[PDB]
Amino acid sequence: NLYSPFKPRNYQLELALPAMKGKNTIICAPTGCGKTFVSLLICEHHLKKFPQGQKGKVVFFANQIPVYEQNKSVFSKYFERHGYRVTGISGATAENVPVEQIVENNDIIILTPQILVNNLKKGTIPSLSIFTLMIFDECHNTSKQHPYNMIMFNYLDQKLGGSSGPLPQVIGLTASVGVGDAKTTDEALDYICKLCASLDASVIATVKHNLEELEQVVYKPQKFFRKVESRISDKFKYIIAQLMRDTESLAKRICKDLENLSQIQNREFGTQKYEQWIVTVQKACMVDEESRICKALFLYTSHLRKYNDALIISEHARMKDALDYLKDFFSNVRAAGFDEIEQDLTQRFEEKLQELESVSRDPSNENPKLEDLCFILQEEYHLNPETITILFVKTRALVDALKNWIEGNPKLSFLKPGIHNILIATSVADAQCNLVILYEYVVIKMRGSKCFLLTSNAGVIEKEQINMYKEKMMNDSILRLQTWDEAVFREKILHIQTHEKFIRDSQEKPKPVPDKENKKLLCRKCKALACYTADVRVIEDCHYTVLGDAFKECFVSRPHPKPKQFSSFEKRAKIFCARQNCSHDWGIHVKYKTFEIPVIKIESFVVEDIATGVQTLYSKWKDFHFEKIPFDPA
RNA sequence: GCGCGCGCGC
RNA sequence: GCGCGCGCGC
Ligand SMILES: [Zn+2]
Repeated sequence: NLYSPFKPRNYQLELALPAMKGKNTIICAPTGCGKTFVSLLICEHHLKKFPQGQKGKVVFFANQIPVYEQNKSVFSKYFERHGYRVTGISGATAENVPVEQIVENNDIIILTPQILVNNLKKGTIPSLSIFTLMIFDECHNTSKQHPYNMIMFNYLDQKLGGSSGPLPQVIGLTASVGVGDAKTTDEALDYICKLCASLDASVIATVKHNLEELEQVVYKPQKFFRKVESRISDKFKYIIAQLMRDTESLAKRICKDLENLSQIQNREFGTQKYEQWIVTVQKACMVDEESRICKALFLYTSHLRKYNDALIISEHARMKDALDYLKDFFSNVRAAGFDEIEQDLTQRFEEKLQELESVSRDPSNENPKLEDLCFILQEEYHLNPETITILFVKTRALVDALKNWIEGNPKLSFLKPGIHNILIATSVADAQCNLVILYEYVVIKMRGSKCFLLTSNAGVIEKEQINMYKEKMMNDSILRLQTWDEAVFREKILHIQTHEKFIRDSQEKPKPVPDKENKKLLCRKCKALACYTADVRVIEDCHYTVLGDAFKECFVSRPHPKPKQFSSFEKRAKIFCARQNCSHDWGIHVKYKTFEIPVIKIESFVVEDIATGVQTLYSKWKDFHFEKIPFDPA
């Protein structure tokens, strides 16, 4: 892909120009236009421009590991013939290697930003002056408390409170600078100017002179929005909902306080949030004596899940599909395993089968949205018949529902659906597709194409039109500030930077006063006493452990199938409340400096005042202001 | 374990 | 800000 002798399009040269002039630039161009190659050009010119005797140093920031890897590879291959030493550092590297010496012995360093934040903090890397060029990938993240913005806080602290050493050139790559919570074009302009100030950029580089050349290869689908209406009378949903109430009551019979077993609140039937609730409930009940209870509970939650699925299918396909799904499920349950609970469940289902059948086959309960879909399909194909279509639905079951519905629609006899001899690809998640339809879907980021958005929800339409308006404000604002003289703009930016810096330095949180009184840490679920706060030690300023052998007998440990390591310790296992019927998630168990020690999260605990009985809940240790004692190998 | 960003609700 | 959820990082 990015590995063949790339020959530049004119727009890439145009984009590369201001950066090669030494200007701090935000390069803004669509996804897949070759901003990476542009960055290669800029890096090449930058390194090559130094007179013999001098040498530059370039750091490229990547936010995700895959990007880190792919650009490490690309950069390593591109500057092969040049002789430049190319390396990279990620959380998989450090802390295994001495970073300062790596940065010193290399010319092109690909980094995840948090590495650099860490090494600026610890002072291992003293100044950003060892770099002559910085490249930020996805530079629009340079805002708020993002690592990019921290690095740039270091940069700007060096620039404003002036400091002897030279600052590197800063380059940013993005496809959209964003507008934040802008409602007016002026607020958009202010936001964009703020982003430019955060990156110390004086130029926004967009394609202007070679726009035609760009648009000729950019996926810009014709956006179509179609608001559809849903059924007024749905008795199917009423019935299934009653079944689900029955099942949840049955579940509460074997698990009181099921209502406080998950943190997900105000669940509703036939939603993805309910699905998530099922997931968390099954999670918070892993399958001695408690395992039986959890197995029963598992059966109940499984059936609830099937019911939820069916409700969704009924919402977006036809009742027949939902009932068919349910019938396959219950047939399968009847087949491979007869249990008391299960047979009871299928039995409670079969007492409702006939009424469900009647509501299903009722032609007044048919789904109006499918008519709209059908008509869109007809209209699009009865024009261009060699049309290949991709259709996005929101569940795996809705795929099969839609497919069955298509293959059984006389008005759609010309279609051959698939999940070359396939006209329609129906799917859930993932350019050469000339027809895209988002049939009630939850995202179009990836030679005459259009995109349809079918939904019964008006808020989705609203959201989309809002997004488009924001796009327009963004582009207009960018043109506007591109008109300005660079010096005026630099003055403005400078004083924005001064303002922001002052705000940062002033709004430092005043150091908190700790209540040095000893308090109780109880299990949040079962309320059993886990420990006391005086046995608690802070590790690496952000992590919390408990001392003593007394605590070792208060938690059981289950081995982590994903033993990942960080720049501090290795997550070996997870820990739980040792009461053999609670088993609440308490945190993890780590290997830290050859020590095998527990690390706990305050969100799994209640803080009780000993003298009283006053309890308090904390989600973050940072908000729990008690006497925080440092850890010590003793 | 902690940190960062986004979405939804109040 | 709080709650919930998703995504990413050390
Ligand atoms: Zn417990």
